[PDB]
Amino acid sequence: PRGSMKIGVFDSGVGGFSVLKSLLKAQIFDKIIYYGDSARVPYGTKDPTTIKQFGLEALDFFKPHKIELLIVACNTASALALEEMQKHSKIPIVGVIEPSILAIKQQVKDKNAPILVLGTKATIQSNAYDNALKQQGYLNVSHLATSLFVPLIEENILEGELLETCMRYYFTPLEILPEVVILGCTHFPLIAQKIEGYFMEHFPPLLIHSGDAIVEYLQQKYTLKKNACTFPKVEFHASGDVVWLEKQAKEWLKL
Amino acid sequence: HMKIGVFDSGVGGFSVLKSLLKAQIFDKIIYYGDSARVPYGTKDPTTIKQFGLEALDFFKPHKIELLIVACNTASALALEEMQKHSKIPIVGVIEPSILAIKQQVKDKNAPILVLGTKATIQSNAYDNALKQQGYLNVSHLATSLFVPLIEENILEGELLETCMRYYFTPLEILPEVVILGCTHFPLIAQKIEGYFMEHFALSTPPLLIHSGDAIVEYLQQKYTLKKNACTFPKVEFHASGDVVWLEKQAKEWLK
Ligand SMILES: Cc1nc(-c2ccncc2)sc1CN
Ligand SMILES: Cc1nc(-c2ccncc2)sc1CN
Ligand SMILES: N[C@H](CCC(=O)O)C(=O)O
Ligand SMILES: N[C@H](CCC(=O)O)C(=O)O
Ligand SMILES: [Cl-]
Repeated sequence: PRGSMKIGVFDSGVGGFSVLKSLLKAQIFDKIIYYGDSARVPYGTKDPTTIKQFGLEALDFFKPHKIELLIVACNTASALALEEMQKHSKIPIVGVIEPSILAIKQQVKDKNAPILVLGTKATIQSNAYDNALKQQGYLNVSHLATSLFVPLIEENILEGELLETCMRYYFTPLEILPEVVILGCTHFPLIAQKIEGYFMEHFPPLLIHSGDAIVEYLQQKYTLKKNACTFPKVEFHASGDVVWLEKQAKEWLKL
Repeated sequence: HMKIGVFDSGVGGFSVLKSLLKAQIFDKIIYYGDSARVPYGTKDPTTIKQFGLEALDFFKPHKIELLIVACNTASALALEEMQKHSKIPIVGVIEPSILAIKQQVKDKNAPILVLGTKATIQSNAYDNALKQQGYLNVSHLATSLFVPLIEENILEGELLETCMRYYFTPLEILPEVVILGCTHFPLIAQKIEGYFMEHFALSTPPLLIHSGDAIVEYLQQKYTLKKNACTFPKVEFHASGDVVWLEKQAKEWLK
């Protein structure tokens, strides 16, 4: 319904490239300013106060770039900092949590369906996803903090016994067999097939992808046509070495 | 001299602090973990160098007479720059470990394996220091994933064993000495000894070089401090993240 060209994308590091990939594939925006807090990544192992402050400082970064909409690609910042970012900023901020709730409403008509939330420690300890799902009447929601997937994925460990063992470590205690599996972390789309293949091979579920969900939400909220910019302009900024972050983008975006 | 600072990226430095407290050589210790920004090991030298200079600003109001850089990554990359901007002595954990090796490894051809973060290994600080002393049979191995595994309190079981098998299977030189060039690795020291004993059938394990024990000897000799003097040293904990969170980990790491 609303109007809204130049976009910002905030993430703790290179994980947000999974959201940038969705944005770029949808071809909805012509200019995107990506900022990864790669000097301080990860956020998910840290405390709400630290993370909330990180989100507010991300706003200070974007202020000189005259963006019209800020996407918080980071599920951790979305879960912990979004409300504070919203109150301190004059521009719209859309996180990757709320859009996934809407996507589930649209894709999961069984309100009793087992749902499994995967995320960082901070995301899962916030109960952000559980609360929002309960508010929408879902009654059978489990959560699981798969902290070590982040560093594993960042070391390009996308297969093998070390990934399979880490999944065993985290998934084995699960009680309910999920019918929905929320990838509530920027990183986890890069192992989505393995996560689907684990729950199927040790007992596929509807995998909710945060990037795809935020894209669909933005089309509805702002009436944005796909294929409206064939080559969007993406600028990369980082608190750490920007060349390191741009080189990672080359890998994450061709994946 | 009397009141010292201890700097680490986070809670790993408790391995060095544990050594310092057991030796009972200092009366007052100001520990500072940059837990908002940990880890350093996956980041770039420029970022890490700046982290080291900012740590110096933290200790300025505390009026310390000595700063221990417990972090091997900051020691490898930031120590020299830190010292140039500092009016007090700064001691890292790399150079003292070379001295412990000079003292314990008379065979300069003994195979030595240095373990540390990617940034530490990439700096080659250990290899360069060891070469400078006549040690020719030297290998370096970045074991990045040990850090997040240890912080998740995974000090045993199959996930850790698979991770050691991931990093060690490629080793060409069966080491006689393993340098624990990372604050976290002492917590799996016995596991590292156990691995080599199993997968290479030895009776005695490699010599393990503990960074904290190395710096303790160095400091007692350098400042001629009396071991077992202060029976209950004073330790103040500060963090860039939630200091209660850092103090809770300290309880576990110091046990
Ligand atoms: C698909 C893709 N798109 C990229 C891009 C787009 C816009 N601006 C910068 C980079 S890279 C890439 C493959 N690695
Ligand atoms: C468990 C433990 N905790 C120590 C401590 C804590 C805080 N301040 C000073 C010393 S020592 C120790 C065992 N040796
Ligand atoms: N971006 C974070 C994952 C990496 C981190 O811990 O910062 C998230 O989506 O939860
Ligand atoms: N303290 C670091 C390990 C953790 C980090 O990477 O920050 C070291 O000694 O190498
Ligand atoms: Cl650099």
